[PDB]
Amino acid sequence: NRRRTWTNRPMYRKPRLYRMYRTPDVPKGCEGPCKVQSYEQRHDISHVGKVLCVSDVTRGNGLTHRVGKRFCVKSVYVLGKIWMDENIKTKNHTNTVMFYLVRDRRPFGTAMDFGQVFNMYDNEPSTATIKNDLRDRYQVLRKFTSTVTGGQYASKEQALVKKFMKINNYVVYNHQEAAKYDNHTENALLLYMACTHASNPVYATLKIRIYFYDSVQN
Amino acid sequence: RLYRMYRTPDVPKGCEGPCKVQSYEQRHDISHVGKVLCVSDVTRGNGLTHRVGKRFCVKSVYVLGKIWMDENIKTKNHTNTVMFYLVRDRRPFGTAMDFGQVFNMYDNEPSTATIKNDLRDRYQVLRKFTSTVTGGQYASKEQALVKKFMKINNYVVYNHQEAAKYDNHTENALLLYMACTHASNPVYATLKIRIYFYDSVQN
Amino acid sequence: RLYRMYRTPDVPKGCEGPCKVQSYEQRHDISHVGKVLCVSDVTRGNGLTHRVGKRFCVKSVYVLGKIWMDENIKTKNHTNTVMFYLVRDRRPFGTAMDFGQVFNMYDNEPSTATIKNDLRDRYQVLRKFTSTVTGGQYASKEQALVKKFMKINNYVVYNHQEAAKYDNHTENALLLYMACTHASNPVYATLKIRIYFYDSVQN
Amino acid sequence: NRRRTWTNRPMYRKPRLYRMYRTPDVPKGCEGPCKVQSYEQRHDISHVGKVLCVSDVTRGNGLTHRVGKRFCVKSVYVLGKIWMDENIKTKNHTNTVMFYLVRDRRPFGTAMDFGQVFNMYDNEPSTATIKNDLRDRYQVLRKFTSTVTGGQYASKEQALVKKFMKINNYVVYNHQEAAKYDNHTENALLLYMACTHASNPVYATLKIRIYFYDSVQN
DNA sequence: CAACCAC
DNA sequence: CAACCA
DNA sequence: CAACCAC
DNA sequence: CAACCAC
DNA sequence: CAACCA
DNA sequence: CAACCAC
Repeated sequence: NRRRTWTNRPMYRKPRLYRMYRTPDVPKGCEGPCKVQSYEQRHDISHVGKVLCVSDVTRGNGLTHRVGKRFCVKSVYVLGKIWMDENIKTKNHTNTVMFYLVRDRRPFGTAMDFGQVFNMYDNEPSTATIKNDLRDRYQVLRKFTSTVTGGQYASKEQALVKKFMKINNYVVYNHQEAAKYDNHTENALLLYMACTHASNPVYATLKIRIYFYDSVQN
Repeated sequence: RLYRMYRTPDVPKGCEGPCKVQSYEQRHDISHVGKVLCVSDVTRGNGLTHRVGKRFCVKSVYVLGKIWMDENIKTKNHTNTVMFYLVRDRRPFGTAMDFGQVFNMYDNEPSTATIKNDLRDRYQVLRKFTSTVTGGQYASKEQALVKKFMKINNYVVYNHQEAAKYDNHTENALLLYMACTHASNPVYATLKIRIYFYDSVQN
Repeated sequence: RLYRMYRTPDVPKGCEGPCKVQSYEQRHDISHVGKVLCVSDVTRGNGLTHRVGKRFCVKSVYVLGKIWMDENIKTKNHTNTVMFYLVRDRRPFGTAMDFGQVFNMYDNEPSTATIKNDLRDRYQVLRKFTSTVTGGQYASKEQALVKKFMKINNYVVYNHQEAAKYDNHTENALLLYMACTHASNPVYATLKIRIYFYDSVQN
Repeated sequence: NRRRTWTNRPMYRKPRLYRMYRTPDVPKGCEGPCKVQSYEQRHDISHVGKVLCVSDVTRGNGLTHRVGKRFCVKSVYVLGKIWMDENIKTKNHTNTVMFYLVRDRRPFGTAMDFGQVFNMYDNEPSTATIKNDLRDRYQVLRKFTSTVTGGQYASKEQALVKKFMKINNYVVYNHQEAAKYDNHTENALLLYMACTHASNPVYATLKIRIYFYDSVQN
């Protein structure tokens, strides 16, 4: 019944039920089924830092597709593992991976890059807050850490990241669809990752999942 | 006269009789690819720890035991976590599908595991829980205790046929899925998986 | 008067109109795990090489091209065969399932591949055909030609929706599954997969 | 419809339809759906030779289960690959794998073993026929070969075996079910494999599939 | 509380 | 509770 | 929630 | 025959 | 045709 | 079919 109605739907549009009615699940303005979108990747983290846009969703009929240019992201579910490489783990040290889920109210360009948005002493991600000028544009919705420790004879090779986070965030795109950061006219959810230890890196195998609904507004 | 049978508290709705247990005591050899076992496997019969009809409600699962490392593996310095998933298959068939072909994930990594985008209507994850164990030459955390009681009102329907097999389940079959986070070396899991069920008043 | 339309020979039953072609020209990078592509992917529209309704009959598939080895791989002495399977998925959904999770086989070996015991009702193998290529330092068989016409009366039903996507197919979707027999090194396959179809008289 | 009737069948017995009626597919005497049974294995072949029983099927309600002690094997489908190991393939030589699908009308014991049934000069599998005395007991239903050639600079590492073969063969078991060669009261289908080259071995990754129907007779 | 068993 | 699916 | 910024 | 196009 | 399934 | 043996 769940699956049938979506396949047997009228050509270009959602099933009638969705159009009609509203679950308590869906936020204000927006309608339709809770569409998912996933970013599965092994991110190689550094001291300088890494970025990715997690609102990157293309436009289309089906599921995992925005319909219009506007849509509301209701929640983000980051899950996976951060870990040390087999040659690095021998060396005795510790590193926390700093995750910052930020929003930029006025986005453009390809990517902002870490340390060109976060102000910090000696390029240190633990002392990181938004820059004086960009403070208006960028806001940190969530931040969360994850520790990993190397050692010759005894090591903590890996750490499991599992973090659900609800953030009712409305985003607006261009007319053209590419599922790219460049296309976002309104705010776009960015995940910024940074390794606390200066020299050696850490890996982060992550599924970043994002849950969203299509906007009726405008 | 005929009074209605006052079903006692702490039995599920549409179910009666004594609470019947069913145990699956085993040493599971856990891997990165992932192990499976069906925990709704219970035979039909007049004996105790058998179902009577085709319908019954599991009220609660009790997983208890130990995860541990072998004597040659424990010397090697690493960490690894066993990822328990108790999942419900709503509309099952055939052999129980392997951890790899139910859960989708990056590089066969169980920490990134969620139910496949295609067959998400079919399977649901009821409970998940981790358990970490650390190797080390001079200082190891050889073992880790598992003690996990979980109340789930799961009504399984069976095939007409009598057998304690997965093929028989018509709907809501219970699978326990296990997987080790570290790729190379394995882990043992000595586990008693106990299940507490009541037979349905219907049929 | 109204005479019935004498449908010409060499069009399928319940189908009429001109025979429309559809091509999928590509260099496929073949592996041991196995590659897939849907060959019933055709969009809805008034243009040529589009379907009109949701129903149409593929009458014939024409696979032609070349399997070949890279300049660094061809020096290494081995043999490897590409195993083409043209399979029908009767009742499809979602993303097209990977070669590994449709076909069951010993040690992921495509030569031992048959459709999984569970989902055997769903998938059928219409045609299979091999193509061997041999490496060698001094004397190699670098490449192998593929030329294979196959008449299959396959009636696909689509989703209401217009799109040339696999998700849309309601039934009888056509998948071409490819897999290399040798485990280590890969093979290229420059292929034109052409498909010859007629639109259904119904709807 | 196909799948539903088998799951919704009456408890201990086949669907009514099968009981009633007979397809042209099923052989004489026997009834019911065409039950399959598979033996997927990497067989390590030698000059002395290897054996396996391919009628090994256990007893039970479902598919891939015999019901009674009697059943008819209609066809065998051997498919897979024979191949040379990475260190062996360097050496220049040739070997054919000789497959013999034989039937022993009066089987017992664990396995007969190759060269204790086949008579041959200098233990050579190419000169192999059934022994003078056992000739009555054993019959070769099919034989088929497959060549593989080693070489330092140019080799034929592997060869694809694909062989369907129809052989309406009725077999009878003990009362007890173990899916073992020992249990066969009547004839059992045995596959005998042998490498033609004396010294080095060859591997054989094979799915041996067998198609059978349950007997109404006796 | 521990885990279908009791107080 | 797990993570849009019941 | 994170930290004077915004929803 | 080659592969929706023709003789 | 592929291999018990349409 | 394989090779005096059997179905």
